[PDB]
Amino acid sequence: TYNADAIEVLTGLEPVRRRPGMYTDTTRPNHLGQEVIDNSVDEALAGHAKRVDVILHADQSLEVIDDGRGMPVDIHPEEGVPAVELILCRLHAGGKFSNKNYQFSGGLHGVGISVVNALSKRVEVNVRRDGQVYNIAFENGEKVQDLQVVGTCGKRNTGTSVHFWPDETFFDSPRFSVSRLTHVLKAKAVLCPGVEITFKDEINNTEQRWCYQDGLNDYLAEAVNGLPTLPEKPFIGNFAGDTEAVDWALLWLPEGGELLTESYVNLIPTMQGGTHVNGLRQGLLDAMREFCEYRNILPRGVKLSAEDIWDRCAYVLSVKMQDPQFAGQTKERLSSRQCAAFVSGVVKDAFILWLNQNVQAAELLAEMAISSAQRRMRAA
Ligand SMILES: Nc1ncnc2c1ncn2[C@@H]1O[C@H](COP(=O)(O)OP(=O)(O)NP(=O)(O)O)[C@@H](O)[C@H]1O
Ligand SMILES: [Mg+2]
Repeated sequence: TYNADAIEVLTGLEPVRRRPGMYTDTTRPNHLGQEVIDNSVDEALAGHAKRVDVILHADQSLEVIDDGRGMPVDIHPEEGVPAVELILCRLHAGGKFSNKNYQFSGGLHGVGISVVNALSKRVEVNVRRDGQVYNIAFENGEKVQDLQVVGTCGKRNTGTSVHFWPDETFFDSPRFSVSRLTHVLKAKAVLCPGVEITFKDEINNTEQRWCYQDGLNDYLAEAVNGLPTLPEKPFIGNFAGDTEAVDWALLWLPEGGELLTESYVNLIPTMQGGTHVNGLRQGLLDAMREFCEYRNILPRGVKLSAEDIWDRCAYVLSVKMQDPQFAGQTKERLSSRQCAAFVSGVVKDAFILWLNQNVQAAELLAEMAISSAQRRMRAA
């Protein structure tokens, strides 16, 4: 039979435990770690947290500590439960559905930490607020320890600590990728100037710390250091408005070499790019086309295409949006339609102006793009 009883209604964290693939990267637990790290970074971005400490424990569990405002522990006026339980056990429950708690945040779904909870054998949360320390714990997504006061601390000492033990049953490998972890963490320090980021690995017995006042430029430069580039130092630019901002560092490696191509939205690494990256690409192409067309150095029958200025472009792109739109909980791609035009406009304007005031380096770049077009033409 196929009647009403055939329809099942999953509630709480059950959908995450039943369909893990839709909520996280099941390759390894690193992404679970990023959900937690992102939440701490959002506090730093809002200017509340000054540091985020991450610890990979010998038992392969992960602990993330921040000195932000701390997760709210008071009773929710409508749900009648401490905000903390709500945040940990309910999907689509969070403080980033508006811009009242954070102006620019990587979080927006009200799902992250609850996914960490659903896929962990155990989760311990500690909050420091009002000169008091609170504790609450879960196992397999279910609360096993009610919110309780575990002591006193300085009134000015506030923050959140999350320690979780991933359930190996949901991942290809239960081991945390160390290189991925440090790559993600260093980037946070680069993208949020002044915030101190630390990573203590107790499996391999190491400890690192990252804190950069400048950031972008050196990050790209060092990544390509020792490789011929054009121009000699990265082309950088930025624009900041109330609801949006864009920052970048880029250059080309025409003679070959490993390219660095990273894009971010509210410090969330968008590994699959998206509309913001499309904008950067289009802007660079529009400006180069203008330079070539005006200087009349474009051979008859030769038309530049995106590939001609993108193929060997190494770049780091960091965008801020009051209300981004990602294609999935993993946030690998930004699908926010208007961000393409936004980035494109800023980049084209900055690049054409830079080109016009750096004629020598510009002509070399132009030659690089044109020869690429002819190479591509002869190929077809
Ligand atoms: N370390 C923290 N400090 C202060 N508040 C926090 C912290 N972690 C979580 N919260 C809050 O709890 C809410 C729910 O977290 P979460 O379920 O991860 O949703 P999210 O922030 O929208 N992220 P995401 O689902 O990945 O887009 C957040 O929106 C914050 O209001
Ligand atoms: Mg939630």
